[PDB]
Amino acid sequence: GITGTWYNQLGSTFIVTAGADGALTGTYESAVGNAESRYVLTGRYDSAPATDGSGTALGWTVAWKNNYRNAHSATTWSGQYVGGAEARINTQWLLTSGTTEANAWKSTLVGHDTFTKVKP
Amino acid sequence: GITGTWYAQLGDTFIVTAGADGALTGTYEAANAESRYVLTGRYDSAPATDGSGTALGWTVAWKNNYRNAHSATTWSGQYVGGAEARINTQWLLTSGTTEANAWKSTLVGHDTFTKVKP
Amino acid sequence: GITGTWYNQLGSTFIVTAGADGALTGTYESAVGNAESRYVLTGRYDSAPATDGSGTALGWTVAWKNNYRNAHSATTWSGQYVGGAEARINTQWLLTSGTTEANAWKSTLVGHDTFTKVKP
Amino acid sequence: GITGTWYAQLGDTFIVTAGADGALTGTYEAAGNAESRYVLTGRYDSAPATDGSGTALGWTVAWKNNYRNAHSATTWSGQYVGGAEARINTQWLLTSGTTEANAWKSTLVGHDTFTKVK
Ligand SMILES: O=C(CCCC[C@@H]1SC[C@@H]2NC(=O)N[C@@H]21)NNc1c(-c2ccc(S(=O)(=O)N3CCOCC3)cc2)cccc1-c1ccc(S(=O)(=O)N2CCOCC2)cc1
Ligand SMILES: O=C(CCCC[C@@H]1SC[C@@H]2NC(=O)N[C@@H]21)NNc1c(-c2ccc(S(=O)(=O)N3CCOCC3)cc2)cccc1-c1ccc(S(=O)(=O)N2CCOCC2)cc1
Repeated sequence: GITGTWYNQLGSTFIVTAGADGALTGTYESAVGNAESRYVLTGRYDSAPATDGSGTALGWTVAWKNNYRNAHSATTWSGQYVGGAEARINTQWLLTSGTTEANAWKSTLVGHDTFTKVKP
Repeated sequence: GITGTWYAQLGDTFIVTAGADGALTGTYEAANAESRYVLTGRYDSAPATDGSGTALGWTVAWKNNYRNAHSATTWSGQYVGGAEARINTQWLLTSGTTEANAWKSTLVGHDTFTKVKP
Repeated sequence: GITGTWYNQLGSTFIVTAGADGALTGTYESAVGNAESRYVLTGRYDSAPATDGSGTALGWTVAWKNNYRNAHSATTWSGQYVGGAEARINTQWLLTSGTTEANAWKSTLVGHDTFTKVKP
Repeated sequence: GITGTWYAQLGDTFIVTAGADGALTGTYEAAGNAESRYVLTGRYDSAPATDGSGTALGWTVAWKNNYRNAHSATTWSGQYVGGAEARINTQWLLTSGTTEANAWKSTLVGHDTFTKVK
């Protein structure tokens, strides 16, 4: 039930396909949705989750380069998918920017996004 | 110079292919086939040319043909080239949990990789 | 506006006093609030925040030892206070357990708590 | 063994008193001029496990003193390991006061190891 279009609290969108082999592929974009704001995503998920009501673990990465813009950074999301009527993906993320060695200490931001299949 | 074999302080190994397009693809070895896992990620395939590192990230879901930990790790970091190339990362390891345990679902840490085995 | 009794989304309670010198002192407890579940906190906050509508930075620590229990761990919350008739403290936290060197890699949990002055 | 002067890899220094009760109190210096010194306060486990495990601890610095105000605070969470080469291994979170619109980028994360050796 991971496959589909998800929306987070910031208005960002990501469309993902979950493969039988554990692959996650798709696109991550802004609320705008313009070509300039769409980025490739790739990740993995647990294709054989526990049958005890636990969430499904997964992660993905977006490097913030496309054919229009380059922010010289990449975000990874790590979290879990919870299925059902109100399916959700709860994540924490790390956004690392390319930096000089001198600035490396301030290279990585941390936050949390929750995605639903519904747009507020 | 990202493509190749990388070793962490713990002795984890991963071998990765960096596609011209920004793709990272390879395997992560937790130390044997039993301990080999698929990894995929992304990197900046056009980094700044000012001495800045190259941003990247990847994910491993800890399931293979032998074991399933019902968890996934993502590493976020940057590649620094040179005579002593390195990948400096921080990571998030999320386990699949019940809702009641979701507060303790995620570990955080850091890994530095080099192309030299210790 | 930081001084007072706050509740997060787990039901945990923390009572804090914010001193003029930037000190945070008080107690962190469970929803029940019995003696066995109360722990000392101490932290710091920006006693002269920006006057541009920005939050107030702060942080605090609880070591999970009191005179009843000892978890051999400590949590730090890093976040900001946002004033309002609906004031809130948005935080991320790190919970580190004492470990052997072998297990140090899995010593630290990360998460996020939001506190309000109303029970959930 | 926590009480003393500690040095990070970046050359930050901090001087801390560990109270019998679990209190950490002291100062954190960036550069060691007055302009660069800040108050720290935290907590540590004053009755650690006696099984080779580290001692859990954490502390906070709000980056305001009589000279500068960065409108931010860092918390370090980690553990003390004693010995001939005592160390404090930490991860940290640095949160800046921000507008709501920028709150998503309010927090940096990283890691610091401290030793009592300059
Ligand atoms: O790194 C970024 C933003 C990308 C990270 C979004 C994060 S990932 C986790 C969190 N969850 C989300 O969904 N969004 C956020 N900086 N912005 C630049 C971009 C860029 C702009 C828009 C988009 S988007 O597709 O419309 N979308 C926005 C909403 O979030 C999802 C993505 C994507 C990328 C491209 C090039 C450059 C930048 C950039 C970065 C920093 C600065 S700056 O403010 O630091 N600047 C002024 C100060 O001096 C230095 C330069 C300026 C431009
Ligand atoms: O240590 C904890 C959790 C304390 C941190 C709460 C976190 S701080 C961030 C987050 N925000 C919150 O408001 N609460 C959570 N509880 N358990 C205690 C233990 C203990 C810990 C682990 C295990 S175990 O994992 O099961 N283990 C044995 C079995 O094999 C696997 C390993 C066992 C025991 C030891 C001593 C004390 C505690 C404890 C319990 C409750 C509280 S509380 O009632 O004061 N309260 C819990 C929930 O709200 C926060 C405080 C505080 C400490």
